[PDB]
Amino acid sequence: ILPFQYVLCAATSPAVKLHDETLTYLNQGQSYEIRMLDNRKLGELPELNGKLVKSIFRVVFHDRRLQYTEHQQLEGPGDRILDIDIPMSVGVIDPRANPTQLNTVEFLWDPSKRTSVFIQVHCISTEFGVPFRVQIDTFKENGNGEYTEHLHSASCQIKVFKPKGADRKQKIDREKMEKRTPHEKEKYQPSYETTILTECSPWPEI
Repeated sequence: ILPFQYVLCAATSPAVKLHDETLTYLNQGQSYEIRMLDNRKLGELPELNGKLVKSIFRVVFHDRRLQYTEHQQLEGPGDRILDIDIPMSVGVIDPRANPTQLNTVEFLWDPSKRTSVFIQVHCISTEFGVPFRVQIDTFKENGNGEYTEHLHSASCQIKVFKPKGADRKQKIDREKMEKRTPHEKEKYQPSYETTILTECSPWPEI
């Protein structure tokens, strides 16, 4: 099935319709926890038992046409769009920030062990209010240390604000929903206290 689950520890907006993708507001530069979980039932991928996997994280534009045309705005002194807060992280092995892709980081982890990566996002949605996508692609190696066999990809939709802006936008969403009729409130999903990433197409290259 789906061998892993990734949980971004930030609440979703309460102003999204029932069956639409979640939207999560983040503050620029704030460390956010992403829990890396084994989602396998008994028996799946025993080759993973006792080995590590590699996850590659990207922050890209959520709209596909905007990503197709403006991807280089996020890719690239010392000005990164995505970074790993290594001192706060747990179970994060050999973390690396790609010096040529300022919106990409990677690390190894053991799905049998507690694993929480903390990330900071430094691009702001209004410097282009466009949504971004946090995407994770996860790989195994086959005995030569090359983590190149794709296992799983998932992603979530975010907007990033200058700090406190995410709290402000979440408050505006709450106060907008409070004004709506009962019959219209029913058409929206509640805010969830974490953001569970959902399966997506693999990134077209490793």
